[PDB]
Amino acid sequence: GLMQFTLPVRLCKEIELFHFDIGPFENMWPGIFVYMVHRSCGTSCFELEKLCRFIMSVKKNYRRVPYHNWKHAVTVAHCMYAILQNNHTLFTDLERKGLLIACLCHDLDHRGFSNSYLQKFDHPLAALYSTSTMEQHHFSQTVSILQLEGHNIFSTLSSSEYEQVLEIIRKAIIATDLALYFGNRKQLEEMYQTGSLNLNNQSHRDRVIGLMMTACDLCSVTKLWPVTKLTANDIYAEFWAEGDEMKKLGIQPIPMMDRDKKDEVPQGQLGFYNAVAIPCYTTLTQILPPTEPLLKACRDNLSQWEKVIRGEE
Ligand SMILES: Cn1ncc(C(=O)Nc2ccn3cc(-c4ccccc4)nc3n2)c1C(=O)N1CCC1
Ligand SMILES: [Mg+2]
Ligand SMILES: [Zn+2]
Repeated sequence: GLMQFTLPVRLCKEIELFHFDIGPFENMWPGIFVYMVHRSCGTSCFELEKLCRFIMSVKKNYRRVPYHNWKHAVTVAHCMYAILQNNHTLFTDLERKGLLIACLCHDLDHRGFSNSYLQKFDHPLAALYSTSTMEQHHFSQTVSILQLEGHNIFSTLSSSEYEQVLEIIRKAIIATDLALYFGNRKQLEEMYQTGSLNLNNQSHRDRVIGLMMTACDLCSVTKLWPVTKLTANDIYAEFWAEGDEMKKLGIQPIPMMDRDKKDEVPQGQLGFYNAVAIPCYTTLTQILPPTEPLLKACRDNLSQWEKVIRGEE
């Protein structure tokens, strides 16, 4: 009960900042997550025995893929932690509990392939879940882990609080489907500008939590340039593997996934920052002003990709 996690001084300070990198020491990541739950949620939110056993079962069910791995889960949970800490009074006790767990679980059992590859491969998951294929699977896997004996970190919630938290986690994980992001942000953009955005309207909170989930999911683009640049390698390593597997099905993949068109990566990243990342953190910054450092880091990194193209790096 009186057992805090404490981090070394450098981590204790940097962890509060949006651009924190969780480091290459895998065995520190669980403690970093528990640290973040204790400060964000309270030391009483979860039985430490059950949290520790939930965390390690979640770790076991991430695969050794170049990008959609246990490191990504913890990275995405830290971005959510930074947003929650910088927006203290905007979120219910239940939302803080649910969203850190949602981020940790949001890519459970990822195979390193897109929903489109599952559909063209004709994977059994594509027959079980026609849209948001992997994301419905990630929530499925989350519920399964929660139902393992001794792994139910929500056991001390009332029946209705339990149903609400699982509903927050389900919508949160589904929103990480980037196909749903475009319409979600357009709607949030209209609502913000016409002044109809109401955080007491549950349907409105849902859209805002969805944008937060997209923002955390993409948070690789908000780190310092050397972290962003080296993460890009992991991202493209998966894309090019998928491109190879498209060619094995007799389908020319999109250039993003074709390892023969590496040359075009700098222009492809430009399109992604302008079409997805900048709009995402701009709308987020309008709704939640203290998230501005994420938009600022994203712009710095846009400018770094512009420098790569101009041959300057
Ligand atoms: C992980 N994640 N999740 C979704 C996406 C995504 O769609 N990104 C893209 C989108 C469009 N592109 C096209 C080309 C491309 C490359 C070479 C040649 C021709 C075209 N490169 C692109 N990359 C990403 C991503 O890139 N990152 C960075 C942070 C998340
Ligand atoms: Mg995903
Ligand atoms: Zn993800």
